[PDB]
Amino acid sequence: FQSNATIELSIVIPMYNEEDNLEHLFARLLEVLTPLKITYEIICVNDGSKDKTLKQLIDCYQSNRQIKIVNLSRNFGKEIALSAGIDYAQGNAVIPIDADLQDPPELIHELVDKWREGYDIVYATRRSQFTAKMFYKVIGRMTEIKIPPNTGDFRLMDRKVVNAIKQLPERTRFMKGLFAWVGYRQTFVLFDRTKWNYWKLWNAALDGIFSFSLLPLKVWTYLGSIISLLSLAYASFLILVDVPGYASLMVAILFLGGVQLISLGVIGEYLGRVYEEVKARPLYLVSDLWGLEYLPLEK
Amino acid sequence: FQSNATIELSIVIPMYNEEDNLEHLFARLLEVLTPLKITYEIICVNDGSKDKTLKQLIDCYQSNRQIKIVNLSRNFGKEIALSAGIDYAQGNAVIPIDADLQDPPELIHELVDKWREGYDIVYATRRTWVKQFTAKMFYKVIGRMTEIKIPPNTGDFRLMDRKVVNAIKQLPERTRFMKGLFAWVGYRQTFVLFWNYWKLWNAALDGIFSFSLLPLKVWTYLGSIISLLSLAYASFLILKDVPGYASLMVAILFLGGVQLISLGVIGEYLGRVYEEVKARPLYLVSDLWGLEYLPL
Amino acid sequence: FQSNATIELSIVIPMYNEEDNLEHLFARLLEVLTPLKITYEIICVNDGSKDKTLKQLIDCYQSNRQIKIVNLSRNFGKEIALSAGIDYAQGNAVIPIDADLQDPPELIHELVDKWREGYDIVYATRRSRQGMTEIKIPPNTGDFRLMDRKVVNAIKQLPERTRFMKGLFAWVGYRQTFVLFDRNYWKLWNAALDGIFSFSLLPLKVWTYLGSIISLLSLAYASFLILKTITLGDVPGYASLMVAILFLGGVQLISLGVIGEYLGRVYEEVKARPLYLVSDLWGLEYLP
Amino acid sequence: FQSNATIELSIVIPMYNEEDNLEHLFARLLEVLTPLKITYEIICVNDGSKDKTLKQLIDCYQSNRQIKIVNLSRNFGKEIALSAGIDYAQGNAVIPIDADLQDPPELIHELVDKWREGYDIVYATRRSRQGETWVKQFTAKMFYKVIGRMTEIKIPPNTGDFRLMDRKVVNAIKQLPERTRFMKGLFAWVGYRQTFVLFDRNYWKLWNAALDGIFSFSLLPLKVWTYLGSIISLLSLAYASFLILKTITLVDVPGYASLMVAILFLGGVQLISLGVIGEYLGRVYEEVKARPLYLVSDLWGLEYLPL
Ligand SMILES: O=c1ccn([C@@H]2O[C@H](COP(=O)(O)OP(=O)(O)O)[C@@H](O)[C@H]2O)c(=O)[nH]1
Ligand SMILES: O=c1ccn([C@@H]2O[C@H](COP(=O)(O)OP(=O)(O)O)[C@@H](O)[C@H]2O)c(=O)[nH]1
Ligand SMILES: O=c1ccn([C@@H]2O[C@H](COP(=O)(O)OP(=O)(O)O)[C@@H](O)[C@H]2O)c(=O)[nH]1
Ligand SMILES: O=c1ccn([C@@H]2O[C@H](COP(=O)(O)OP(=O)(O)O)[C@@H](O)[C@H]2O)c(=O)[nH]1
Ligand SMILES: [Mg+2]
Ligand SMILES: [Mg+2]
Ligand SMILES: [Mg+2]
Ligand SMILES: [Mg+2]
Repeated sequence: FQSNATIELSIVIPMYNEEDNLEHLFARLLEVLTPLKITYEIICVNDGSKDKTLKQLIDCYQSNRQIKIVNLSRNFGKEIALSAGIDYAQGNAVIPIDADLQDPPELIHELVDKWREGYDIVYATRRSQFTAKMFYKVIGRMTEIKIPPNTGDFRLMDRKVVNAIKQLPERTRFMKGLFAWVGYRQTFVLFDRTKWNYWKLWNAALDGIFSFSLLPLKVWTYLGSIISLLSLAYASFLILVDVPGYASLMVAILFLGGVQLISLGVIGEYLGRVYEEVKARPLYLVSDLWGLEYLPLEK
Repeated sequence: FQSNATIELSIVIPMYNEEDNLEHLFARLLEVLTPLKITYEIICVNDGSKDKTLKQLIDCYQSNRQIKIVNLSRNFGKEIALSAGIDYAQGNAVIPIDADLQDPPELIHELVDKWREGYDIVYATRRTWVKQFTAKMFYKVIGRMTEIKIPPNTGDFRLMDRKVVNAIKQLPERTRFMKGLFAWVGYRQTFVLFWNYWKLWNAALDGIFSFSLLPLKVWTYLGSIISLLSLAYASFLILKDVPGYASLMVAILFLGGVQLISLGVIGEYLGRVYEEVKARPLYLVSDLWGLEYLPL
Repeated sequence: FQSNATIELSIVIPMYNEEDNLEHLFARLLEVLTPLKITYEIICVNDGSKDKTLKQLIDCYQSNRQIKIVNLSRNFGKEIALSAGIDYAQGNAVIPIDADLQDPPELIHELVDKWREGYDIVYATRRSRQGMTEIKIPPNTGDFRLMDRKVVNAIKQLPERTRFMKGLFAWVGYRQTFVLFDRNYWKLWNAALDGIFSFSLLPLKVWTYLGSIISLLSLAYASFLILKTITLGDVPGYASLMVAILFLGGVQLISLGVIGEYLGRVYEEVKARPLYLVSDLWGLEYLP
Repeated sequence: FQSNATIELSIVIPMYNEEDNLEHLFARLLEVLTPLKITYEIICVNDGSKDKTLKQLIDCYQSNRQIKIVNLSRNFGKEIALSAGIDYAQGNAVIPIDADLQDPPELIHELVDKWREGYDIVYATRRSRQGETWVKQFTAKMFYKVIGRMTEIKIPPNTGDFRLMDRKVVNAIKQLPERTRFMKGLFAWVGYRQTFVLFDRNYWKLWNAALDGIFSFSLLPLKVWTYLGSIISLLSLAYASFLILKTITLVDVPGYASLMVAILFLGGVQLISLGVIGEYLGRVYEEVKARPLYLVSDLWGLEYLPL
């Protein structure tokens, strides 16, 4: 039989203290990936595990040519450990999976089908009010991806999308709004069996309007400027009408003293985002690699 | 029968939902470019259209070696879609053209002729007291050619030399080249003959903030000297006229007001710093037809 | 017998006016490094010395193949000259020491042993007395340490490598350990505050939320609680005016403190001027 | 004879409306450079001239293999036009001179001599003993604490714009945007081997550049004022927390004498905080801006950058 040096699919699994599930995960994944008759690879990212998960990963690495390990220097975030695996993931399609396996792995057979039709990004949302009517008109046409009962963390992305978001710091939080900005051909498939809180979803909306727009800063600059010209001109005219004494002296100082703190709020928020954009510090660090080559030190 | 590999002219056309005008656009442009006896290319930028404009593009691409398609991932806007096409245009001269042919394509013959005389940028300009005031404020900085400003003139129909495209290639302001960047790059400029001042002076403020630090510096010193006049007014005059409310409110209103536009000029420049340091690209290319991906 | 191309250990010594200690430093260093039977190199960084330190360095350079000199243009400081020496230092392990030998060179034999076991970073912290790791208050871990090649490469482009003991050692992770050896509380939390602002961004966000929610309590109380109760035509006026201008006028200064603090760090991150400048090199090549 | 391929000296001249002085400039410079018996080059930067200076430069370029022209797209500052010429200048030493010839060119023989002695930067400051006053002694005593023994290169009646710089110095500051104001403080930060040569042939801007220096090479104005503004904030918050927690009473203490002063003091310290914050924010924009420092329209006898 012949050989093929091109990888078509890459599954990335971040692991933190997953000593138990390695045998069942690899057996289930093999029973799902083998019938496809397509070359693949398994990127296992050890995220500073303490329960000897790495020792078991290396054992599966020795007896499986598809197992590749990315050992981080310490425990990072789950999203950061996922970004590290995607960086070391070669292949035309990338799909992340969880270790606890809340979603059936057999569903990848349906995701790759939509990818073969031409779709660059294919989500896997489960099937299960005024907010949904809102985001459909502004945020994204496919609001069912980020509905309360399911997050679009189970998805397939083409190589063009992974390459497009390689340098973006928002690739860590790709489901926070970056998916609606990158565009491309998107679709989803349906299936059945913390998060899910509406406070945590409007938190993603607030985190989205500040990250992909300058409106909160610009509309407050113009608003603060027009109330400033009203303040200075009315003070010059008041110093040459009605002088309500305390009914204005307290109102004015406590109004201006309060509006400056929220102005300093949006300034401090955007200043923190500008800092996070200019840091030379990477998202993660790789301690060891098994079955992979290091990324170029240019970065 | 000499095969020339160098592209002499580049026509860049951003298109969003121009399914109807494709037949007349490519045909009427051909009768203008053929008598020039000059190698050229047409860079057609698909800006996320839904009305199957891309399918009609690919059909024209299949039977025309000068048609090259740049398929964007989504709708990004006219200025960004134009910037994407200029990036993939490797010709000695670049000319952006609208698909609805608001300007006659025959002016290309006039644009290239003035370009061969040595001019690096050649424009194509059409022909109350606000018209006398606005035109007078701009000749002090714009220079010899200001007619590209005065309404309804827009310089979006122009010819730019390769040196000019390369000079503004990495600048984020290349999307709004007609917002002030044309007057900063300088070069040898000229034009050929053939609104809303609320938006015209909007670009004046957007230019003073983009190419200068004067509003921030001037207000920094202006707010600093009134801070010294402040602290000194309560430094020596506390060891001991007191209009009471006539100044307690005014000072509260005055000192609180000069800070609000101090945070305004700071908040404006801070947003510009974000737009300069953000890692998010200007656009994303979904597919390419007849072109290679960048960087080459 | 046979030549060896790869250097295994690198000793980095920042030097400022060390004309006298050179004879004893190089002799005692050779006494410690020779029994290791391991190829090494000594990177000597001249940090703008005013005495005859450089002349003695060149003399030792001429008769010793392991002495290499990095001459800085001017005096940049102990930390910057240390970063400059690590940049021009190749080898699997890097160990910085001082010219005045409060750091006994014999501990290198123990530092390399812990590194042989798999530890990527091995500290040489002094014993405390008085009254993992976390020895950063009593005498505390200093610039006496061993770092694997993977660790020095990971923080090569980071500006925080100058102050690696200010918090970067806790962020990089890796396998870490320390070794104890013998022979102010204000700087403790001065460096602790210097760490919570560089690797966290929480002091800015927490004060952003706090300053904004007290702005809502402020604005809501004066906009239409006072206007709604005096539209019919109060709390002690002077006491309320005084407590309002000083509470609001002072909390804004803390917001300006954290904003100015982070703005200065953004300037230090985007400035194009380098950290140091090399005037001459002896036994080394220029970078990049 | 034989041919040498390395350039030993580079003379950079920014030119703006120098049509008349070109004939006297190139001839007098050639009479100074020939006896040195070392290879050299003359980089002429056309800085958006409005007359026929460029046409005359091209004529000198056609008959002189040492004349090279850098034509900028438009008129920039003299600092920018000089930085553009240094970028296209290849050579072991670089010397910038003015076109109107305000300083004698014969000093090059002394600059190269000091350069061959080992000095990386050699200045040529004028010798003026006039204007000795107490203010000059104050400025000299305050600037000597940071600049060093070489600080004499900036008395009020002279600057250090006539200098020789080694290739290592021009390379060290090639990517720095502050190279246009190299004589505004950057010369003292590079710290290379420096000396000057003497020859005899406003205080507003001096301390203005010093104020620009403490902001350009330091963070003290921002750090000191944030610390100061914070400790007076602690005094303001605490003292007001006890003025509201003093329930042992119920109209005013000092009424207008203190309260009007209070809004004034807290309102003024914030304006200085906004002053230093806005000042450093503008410098951050100048460091992160993608807009280049200059643009080159044409080149004669040179290659475009990068190589
Ligand atoms: O610090 C962490 C935490 C999480 N994980 C990985 O992320 C998944 C988190 O699973 P969990 O059920 O807690 O999150 P959820 O299923 O709700 O998305 C696990 O498979 C871990 O392998 C990780 O690598 N590092
Ligand atoms: O979102 C858009 C809108 C405009 N266009 C193109 O930009 C040009 C603008 O022409 P239009 O007549 O629509 O605008 P106007 O003439 O008013 O300037 C047209 O060729 C469009 O194809 C585009 O690429 N994306
Ligand atoms: O400005 C300086 C001061 C320190 N050093 C070097 O750093 C080490 C620290 O020595 P020092 O005794 O001054 O530091 P301390 O003992 O107080 O920790 C010495 O080898 C010096 O040569 C230096 O290169 N430049
Ligand atoms: O806008 C300018 C002004 C100055 N110069 C050049 O800089 C030098 C300084 O000229 P000027 O005599 O006007 O300045 P000053 O002699 O007073 O220092 C001259 O050789 C000019 O060619 C320039 O290139 N562009
Ligand atoms: Mg789980
Ligand atoms: Mg139109
Ligand atoms: Mg010491
Ligand atoms: Mg002059």
